Amino acid sequence: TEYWQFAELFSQGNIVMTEKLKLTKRLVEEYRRFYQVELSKKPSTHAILLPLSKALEQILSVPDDWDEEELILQGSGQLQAALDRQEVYTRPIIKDKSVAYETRQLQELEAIQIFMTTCVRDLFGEMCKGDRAILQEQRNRIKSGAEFAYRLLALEAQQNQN
RNA sequence: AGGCAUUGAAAGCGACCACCAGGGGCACAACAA
Repeated sequence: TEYWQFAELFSQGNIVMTEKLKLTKRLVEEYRRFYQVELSKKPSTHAILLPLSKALEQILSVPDDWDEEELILQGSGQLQAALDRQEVYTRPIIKDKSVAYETRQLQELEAIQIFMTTCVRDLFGEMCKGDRAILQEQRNRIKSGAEFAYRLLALEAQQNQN
């Protein structure tokens, strides 16, 4: 929380930074609807960021000619393919067998889709101006900021659930 | 030894898998005259 209050402090007069800090929390607060590694098991950064690392690696690797509205479908496909390679306990929407499979699938596909839509629309399209150089220089600062955002959301959940 | 007759239908793949982890700075120099 200390290092978040510093980011929230340096951003106070600048909209483009305040927007990026709000977006970086929202971006993970969206993927935390469908993927949750438990911090108690002492996980890697690779784990905490699995959907963000596969959203960015797909946006950056695909040819620069292709549209945002196709990038979202191929990236949500890869996220769906990647989630099916993890162990089941990390997937909040599938893991509750209390609800029917065809609706667990519908909630997973829309939770992945809305996240992939935020990464391609708001991260790449809006904030990074649709430029792969500007996203490639930010890649690692986004990943660090998202790791702190994931820990802040997890701390906030484990407190406010009382 | 003769005439004859050197083939013929069909099939031309089928299933699944298209990755996995972990790293994402490390050291120092911020003025000199």
